[PDB]
Amino acid sequence: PRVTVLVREFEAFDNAVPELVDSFLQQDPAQPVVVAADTLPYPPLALPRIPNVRLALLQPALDRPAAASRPETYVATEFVALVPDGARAEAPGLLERMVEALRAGSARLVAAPVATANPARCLALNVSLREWTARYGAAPAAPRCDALDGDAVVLLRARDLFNLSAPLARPVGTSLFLQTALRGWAVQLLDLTFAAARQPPLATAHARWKAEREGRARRAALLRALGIRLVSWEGGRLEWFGCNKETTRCFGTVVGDTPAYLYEERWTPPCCLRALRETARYVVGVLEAAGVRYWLEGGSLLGAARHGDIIPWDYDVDLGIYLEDVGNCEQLRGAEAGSVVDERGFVWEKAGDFFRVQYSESNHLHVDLWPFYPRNGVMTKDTVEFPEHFLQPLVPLPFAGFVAQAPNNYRRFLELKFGPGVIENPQYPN
Amino acid sequence: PRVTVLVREFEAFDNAVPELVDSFLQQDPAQPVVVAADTLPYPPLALPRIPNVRLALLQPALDRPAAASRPETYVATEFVALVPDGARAEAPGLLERMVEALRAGSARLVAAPVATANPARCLALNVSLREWTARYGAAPAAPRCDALDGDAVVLLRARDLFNLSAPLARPVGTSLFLQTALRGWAVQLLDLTFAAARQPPLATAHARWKAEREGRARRAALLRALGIRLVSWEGGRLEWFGCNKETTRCFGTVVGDTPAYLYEERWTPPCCLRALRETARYVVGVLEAAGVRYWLEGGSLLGAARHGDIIPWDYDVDLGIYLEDVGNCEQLRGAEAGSVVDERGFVWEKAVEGDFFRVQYSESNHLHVDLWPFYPRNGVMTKDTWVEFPEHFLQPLVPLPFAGFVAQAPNNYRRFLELKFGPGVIENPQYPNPALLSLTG
Amino acid sequence: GPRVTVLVREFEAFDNAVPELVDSFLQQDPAQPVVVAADTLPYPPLALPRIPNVRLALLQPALDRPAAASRPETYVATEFVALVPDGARAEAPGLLERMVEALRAGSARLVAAPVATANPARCLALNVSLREWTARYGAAPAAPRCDALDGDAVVLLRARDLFNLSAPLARPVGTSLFLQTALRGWAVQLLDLTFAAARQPPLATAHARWKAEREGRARRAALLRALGIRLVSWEGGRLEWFGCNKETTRCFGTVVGDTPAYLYEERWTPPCCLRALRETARYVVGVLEAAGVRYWLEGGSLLGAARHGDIIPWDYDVDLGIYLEDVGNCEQLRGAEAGSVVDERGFVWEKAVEGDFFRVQYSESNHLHVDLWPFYPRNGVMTKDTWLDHRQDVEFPEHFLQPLVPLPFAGFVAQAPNNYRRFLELKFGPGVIENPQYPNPALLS
Amino acid sequence: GPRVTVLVREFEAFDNAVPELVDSFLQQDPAQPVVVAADTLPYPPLALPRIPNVRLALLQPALDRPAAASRPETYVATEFVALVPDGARAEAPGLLERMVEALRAGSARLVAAPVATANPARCLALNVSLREWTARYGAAPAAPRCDALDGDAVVLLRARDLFNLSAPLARPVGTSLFLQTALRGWAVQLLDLTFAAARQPPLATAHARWKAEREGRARRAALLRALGIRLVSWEGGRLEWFGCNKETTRCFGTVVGDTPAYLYEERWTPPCCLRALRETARYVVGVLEAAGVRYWLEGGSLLGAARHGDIIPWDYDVDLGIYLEDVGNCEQLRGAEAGSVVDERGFVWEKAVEGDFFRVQYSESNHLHVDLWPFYPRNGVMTKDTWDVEFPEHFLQPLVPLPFAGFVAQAPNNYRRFLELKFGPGVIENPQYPNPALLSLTG
Ligand SMILES: *[C@@H]1O[C@H](CO)[C@@H](O)[C@H](O)[C@H]1NC(C)=O
Ligand SMILES: *[C@@H]1O[C@H](CO)[C@@H](O)[C@H](O)[C@H]1NC(C)=O
Ligand SMILES: *[C@@H]1O[C@H](CO)[C@@H](O)[C@H](O)[C@H]1NC(C)=O
Ligand SMILES: *[C@@H]1O[C@H](CO)[C@@H](O)[C@H](O)[C@H]1NC(C)=O
Ligand SMILES: *[C@@H]1O[C@H](CO)[C@@H](O)[C@H](O)[C@H]1NC(C)=O
Ligand SMILES: *[C@@H]1O[C@H](CO)[C@@H](O)[C@H](O)[C@H]1NC(C)=O
Ligand SMILES: [Mg+2]
Ligand SMILES: [Mg+2]
Ligand SMILES: [Mg+2]
Ligand SMILES: [Mg+2]
Ligand SMILES: [Mg+2]
Ligand SMILES: [Mg+2]
Ligand SMILES: [Zn+2]
Ligand SMILES: [Zn+2]
Ligand SMILES: [Zn+2]
Ligand SMILES: [Zn+2]
Repeated sequence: PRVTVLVREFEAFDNAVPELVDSFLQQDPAQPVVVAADTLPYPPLALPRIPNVRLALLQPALDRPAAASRPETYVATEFVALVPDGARAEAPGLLERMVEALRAGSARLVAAPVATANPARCLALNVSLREWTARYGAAPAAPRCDALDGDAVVLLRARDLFNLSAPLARPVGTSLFLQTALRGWAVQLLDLTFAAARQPPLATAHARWKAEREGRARRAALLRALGIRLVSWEGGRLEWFGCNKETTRCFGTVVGDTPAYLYEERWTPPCCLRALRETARYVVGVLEAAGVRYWLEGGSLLGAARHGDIIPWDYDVDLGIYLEDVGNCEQLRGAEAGSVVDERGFVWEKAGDFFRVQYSESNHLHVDLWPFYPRNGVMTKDTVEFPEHFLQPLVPLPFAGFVAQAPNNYRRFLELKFGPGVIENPQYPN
Repeated sequence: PRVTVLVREFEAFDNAVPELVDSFLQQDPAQPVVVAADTLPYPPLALPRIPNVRLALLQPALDRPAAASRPETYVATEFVALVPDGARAEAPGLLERMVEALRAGSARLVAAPVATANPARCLALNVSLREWTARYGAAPAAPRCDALDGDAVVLLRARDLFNLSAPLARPVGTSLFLQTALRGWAVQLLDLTFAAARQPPLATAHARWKAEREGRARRAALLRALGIRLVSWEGGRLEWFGCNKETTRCFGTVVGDTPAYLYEERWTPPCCLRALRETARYVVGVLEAAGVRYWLEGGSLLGAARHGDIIPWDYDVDLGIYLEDVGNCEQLRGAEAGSVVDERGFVWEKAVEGDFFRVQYSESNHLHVDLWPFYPRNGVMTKDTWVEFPEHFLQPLVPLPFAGFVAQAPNNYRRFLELKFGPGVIENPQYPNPALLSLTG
Repeated sequence: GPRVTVLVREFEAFDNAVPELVDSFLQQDPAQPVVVAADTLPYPPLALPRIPNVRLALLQPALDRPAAASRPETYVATEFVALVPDGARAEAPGLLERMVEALRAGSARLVAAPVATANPARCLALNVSLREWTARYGAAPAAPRCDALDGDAVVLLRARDLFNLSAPLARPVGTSLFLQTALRGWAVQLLDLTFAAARQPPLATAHARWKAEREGRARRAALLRALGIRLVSWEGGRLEWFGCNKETTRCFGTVVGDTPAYLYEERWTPPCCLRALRETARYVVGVLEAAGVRYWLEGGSLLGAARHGDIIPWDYDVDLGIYLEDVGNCEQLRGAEAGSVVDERGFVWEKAVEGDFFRVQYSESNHLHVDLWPFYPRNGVMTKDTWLDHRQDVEFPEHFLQPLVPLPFAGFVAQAPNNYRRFLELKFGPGVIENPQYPNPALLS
Repeated sequence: GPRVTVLVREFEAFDNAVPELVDSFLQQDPAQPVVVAADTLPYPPLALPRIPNVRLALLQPALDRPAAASRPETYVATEFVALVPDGARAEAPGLLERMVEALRAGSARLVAAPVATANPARCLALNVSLREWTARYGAAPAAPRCDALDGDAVVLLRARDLFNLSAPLARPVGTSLFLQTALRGWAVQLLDLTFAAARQPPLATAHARWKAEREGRARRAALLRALGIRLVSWEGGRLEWFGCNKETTRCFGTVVGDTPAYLYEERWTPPCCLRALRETARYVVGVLEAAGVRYWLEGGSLLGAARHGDIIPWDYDVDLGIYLEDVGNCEQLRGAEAGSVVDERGFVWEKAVEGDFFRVQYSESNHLHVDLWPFYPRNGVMTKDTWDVEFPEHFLQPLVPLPFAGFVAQAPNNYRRFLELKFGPGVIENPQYPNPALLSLTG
């Protein structure tokens, strides 16, 4: 029952890694221990310079072979125990007990909380790469759970850990369970408890603030690298890691009306959909304030009728307007002369049948406004047409978080523009 | 089929990779081709959907195994030919011709220029990790080279390429030869030319500007990641990638009188030495203009007498001054009352601890020159906080080159240094010892 | 499931196939843990792959290394370890796994697979007797279950078992390992699995093999001497000696307190010392008989003869009584009164300094000796003028020498007093024949 | 409970006072832990008290013992160990307790108390240089704080410190312990405490001392060779050598791949090898000057002369250039063209296998060598028709004196230039000592 202790989560400026290692060596002087780091930690860890204690540096180096940064190269045992900074080994044979529980149980990961101020708690975790979203909540089948929040020693087989794509990506507490829950693996939170370091790290408030700031930065870089734009929680809390008003939109310029995310087998990033909803809400409010007649058109109306929201793989919003009302709103009249950035940061342009309103100068998620005019009972443009009675009157229809205006009998409207059964038969990307 | 074509250097928004792949498949439909990218290139490359053509996405992903991001997974031949975008296979049998050249010669790499506007040139290259420097120059033994500049097809054994730490780090033209030259590997530039693409990529000024801005940023991030702080060409045209007046110094706060770079088995970063030289030159200029008697002290005098410069693993500069001259310098007068940032950004501070003066390069970069005031008492210069020495060593002072300018030293500075440090200290440098530092701490 | 560390100990720095050995295992598993152990840093350089799963363990002391750096167990983190000799290669995949599976399913603590060299391993029996400084090898009665192996094999066992041995990696391992495992009652199961030989084997020339076998023979002799194995025997009767001879010093040096140093080490007289004592006793008896000197077995030599016709197994000399008036009959004896004498066969004869007796040493360098004690009859009682402070040195009736009787001793027939049971009990006490004890029980019994 | 274990390692089996030593400590505290350590069972018997707190530790492999039995840590259950030499005696009670209090309150990893023998312990300075294979001793400038002790002392330190060393009990302990502790930067504090001498001291006769010193000198010589200490010096002088010489082979033997064995050991050239190189260079230069052969420092020899007036400390040979027209002046050189020549002082002169140069070896057995490279002017440029880059002739018109290896040698004029033509700009100012990590990557 040989188990390698692997230490990955610690701060170079303030840690208790020397105590952690010394505590395990007191139980077994030949205990295999691997401390992993991206760069050489300074101030020096001053680990014992003995063969069974090794420092694994995970970044590329001009003077090292490929194997030097591959962590499975440092681990020869069957099992590996991820130990966070702040833990120490007090009683003996706790790793042995964790191995017995693993072999006895049915979960590929077992875990023992560390008696810190934040001991690990069970969590449910639901990962959707298609929607760039990870959803956390309370674990129904605790102590069997999908993920952990807080400090714990996690033990699993080395073949399972090191076949993951990013086994030691920081923060491990986020990166590991995103990967294991995606594979359908479970973590069993055992009744065992590891003691806290007798001289804990981050004792001052300034040190904790510094470490929390670095940790938030690593977590944001981790999720952006792995394609999680949104972390949502049971209870409603949202964590965003995508585009915003001051950034580019996530996918950039589209070619052949097929954005980049479709080729990646994903749908629209949720940050982009959120920006489209807020631009739709804003533009609708401006048009209504100015007394401009608008209705939902195209895929926006289709999504409204289907689920009251933007079709989750679409990337813009379409609205029809009465051409004779264009002069009622200041932004459209200005858009005739040139680009208009109003006081809320939205960009109105004509560019030349329709109008386009972009979320901001940097974020080019947009709503298109298509003017129509009644020639003799039929609404028509100049660069397909439909009868005007579909607009007399307009009906309230929920869309993107607010009540929009839609053509009356819009299911019939949508089936003239798209064909029979379009609401019930979404054209899923493949 | 013994060679796998590997394409790493291209841009997603403007490339000729489809023509490249097609040109090799026209010569052999079974030719193994691998296009490597960090993320899925957009717009779609639309490569042929055949077994011998594979798109390798090297970034880790939540739904992929570890092997998916390791490039050797995608190659099953003995050799790899790194082909840059803009090349095209025209004459058949060029890859087999490069293989026979490789086996018959003594170079680990062989290369063939691509007939673009920037065809590959033979270069010399020495990599010094201790000095954080990559020194380029004209190749003395061309067409045997240490590195190439320009477009070339580079062929080498897959075993050699994928044994490197960063085999496909971008730009390849930079990272590959930094790694192979450090290992003492040569590349032989053959008398073989690959044709250019018939529709070349980046054919407009705007497209090239986008590509060069992105390639410049990738090169800067690569050299910082790999610890190359200075790149030179024939000892000149310096390119810096380290600290400066507006940043922190490279190694930050020193613990246990041992800076971080010693634990990394290197010497002082050259950007840090450059800033130390500039600060010593500036402080000396100020002290001389104000009429302050100074002399090189400690390891600065030792370095000056040894080779006329800072000891390349030291991280500060020491000067002795006459205490009765302190009042002549505005900055030193101001330093007694508090921290002073002078008109050129240097920070002058009075050490309340050891009673010396410290001049820092800038408010953010704490590379410093220390000033040690001495006063005579019965012919011996002495201090009040802590070795004292006879004053006759200062009567008179002598000129001594140091750090690119002529500094002042005690007369008989060899005897002076020997009394301070011991006999033979000038001829026996205390070279850094990683093995010993690993044992002592 | 099973993690196994390959450990390489048996190779020569001047000529080896260790690079091919390690690379062959790395081709089956790139992360395969491999430990090469050496006493000093091999030059020319081994040039192993400088990857973290391949490590070199130097078993020398060094001023800049902790104690753990030379203890090989700190390099092995796996449950199992496989000793692999130079000249072997990993060809078939998963052989270490099959060896682990056979270990767990069997009852032996060691399992082994031969290597397809010109000398593949063979099953051997072995009992070790430290007290008699002897290791006895024979044919395996219950093959494929053995006490030892002869030849090249991969040997797999638990790290906890290997590194709790006193000298796990002492060279040659093929000798050292099984001396330690057989003494502990452990068995090695010889499996029907075969490792391939290296494609470019080491020691390809006759001259390279010649300097390798001489270096190995030097290491084996040093090993057995360090571990106290004086004699190795094989079925068929072949003997290898590693102790005394005519041309060296005796094994144990000067004796204080009647108790030689090996008895405190809980061992008996080394078998080489006993052999020399028998040869010297046989020779001296022939000289005295040819010279017409009446002699009889005395002291511990007579007691050992009466018990089992041989030297007492912990005794260290041989004692004979002779008639004083016969001394002039022997040329060596007459010369000994004038000084030290080295005779026709290299034996050294001297008149001692202590107490009026003669001593015959095996050689000038080897001081195993026969002591000749001259007696003369006063009036029916044998006596002498100077006495040693032993309870065994007394007068005795001359009728015990009239006549002398034959008695086997040390491989030949010797002359003994008649009624030697009563003779021995008079000088040693009742029941001495039936109650063996060490020379002086007050210090060691 | 006791906190110190007395450990005895330095004694002779044939003549010791270890029984008196043990008894004296047991008289102060009958439970006092005592360990006597030895490579083999001491004979004659020590006859130590048969009590659980007195144990004989045998540091030898044995067929019938576990690995723990030969590890001294196994025998010590206390925090501290007191290494006590033979000839010491415990009289004043509680001396071990004072040493513990002294160690805890001070800043030295070791503390020590002299034994009142004829050779009390003295405070010494000690610099250990593994790269130079040298142990340099001297007077201790900051006594009572020392790097090493010479003489008899009880030395106390933590068990975990002592047994963490590679060779904690290697003999002589007086040498091996401080070589290990001084290299680590540990200090020993010589306390103002004195242990008494044994009432019946060991080795009381001149003959017994002579045998003990002979065995101890043999142990020291084997210890220093095993640990890679080739040179011991006192105050820079009184040299004591433990390496190669005129009668032996050179330390590193045959060089493969132009990378001598000491580089892989992460050390520089052994000082015995450097000493023989300086002697051979001085001899050869003396021969060539007396015979009228014009020579000059070449290659790395000239570089070492210009940098610090000596051989570069990681080089292993010496290179000189000569005028080919002058080779007939020297008898040794003229005989070297016919074959190998062993001159009157044991030096071996040979003409190169291939390469057309001369080689002078220190002796028939020691192959440390000086190479002579003959050039000849071809219209103002020096050239050898065999290939040492060709250079113009005016650098030898004239030659200049340059200190090298303890004597004055000839160098090309403007040798700073000369070196930069052959090695590159700034070569004198930029020495790069061996990089073992780069060697581990390069091969
Ligand atoms: C043992 O010595 C090594 C130095 O070689 C050091 O790293 C380690 O911490 C030491 N251990 C103890 C317990 O002193
Ligand atoms: C994950 O999916 C299940 C259905 O498979 C759903 O019931 C559950 O609520 C999801 N988890 C979270 C945290 O939303
Ligand atoms: C992945 O799993 C396989 C099978 O369990 C194993 O052979 C391989 O070593 C693993 N990869 C690692 C540990 O990197
Ligand atoms: C990879 O490079 C290392 C040098 O760090 C070398 O030791 C090793 O042999 C190389 N492996 C291969 C397969 O070339
Ligand atoms: C000796 O065996 C024990 C178990 O019996 C084990 O815990 C220990 O690690 C072993 N020692 C060595 C040096 O392998
Ligand atoms: C030891 O080294 C120091 C500093 O290098 C030096 O001052 C001292 O003289 C040296 N002592 C000896 C005995 O060599
Ligand atoms: Mg702390
Ligand atoms: Mg659109
Ligand atoms: Mg300083
Ligand atoms: Mg007898
Ligand atoms: Mg006797
Ligand atoms: Mg040479
Ligand atoms: Zn977005
Ligand atoms: Zn810098
Ligand atoms: Zn013997
Ligand atoms: Zn030498």
